[PDB]
Amino acid sequence: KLPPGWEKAMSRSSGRVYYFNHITNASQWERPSGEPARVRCSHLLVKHSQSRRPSSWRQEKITRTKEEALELINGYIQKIKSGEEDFESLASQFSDCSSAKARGDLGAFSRGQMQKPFEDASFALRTGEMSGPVFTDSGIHIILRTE
Ligand SMILES: O[C@@H]1C[C@@H]2[C@@H]3C[C@H](O)[C@H]4[C@@H]3C[C@@H]2[C@H]41
Repeated sequence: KLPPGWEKAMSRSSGRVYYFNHITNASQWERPSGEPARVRCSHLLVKHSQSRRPSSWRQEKITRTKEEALELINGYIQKIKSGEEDFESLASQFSDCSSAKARGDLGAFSRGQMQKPFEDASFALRTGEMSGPVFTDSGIHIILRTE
């Protein structure tokens, strides 16, 4: 009886129930609250050596493994969720996307424009919500739905 995409789960380390969204890879403790023509998102991309284009403004030759990229993503998610860092700050500094220079903002978009896992996560996010790691041919994304 959750907004589709959501399932109940159990913390392995604490035993407390939590909720996990298999479209956004978001996870949270509270029972989730519960589509538009367009959404607006920012993202932080970490590329890896199997990215469609393993290069970025940060690195001419991206050589980190997918596993290493996921660990970087996971670390950014932790710092964002703790408030130690802001999403926009980490995107500006560390996103392997040209959108880093705009704090990760991609602007508004419809279905059919973005890579499908990105599109599905973006449209499943609530306004203001952040994704977990989202995988595309570009790399691994943290997605923030801003509108
Ligand atoms: O090894 C790691 C790297 C990432 C993707 C490749 C695959 O093999 C799985 C999938 C989700 C993680 C894990």
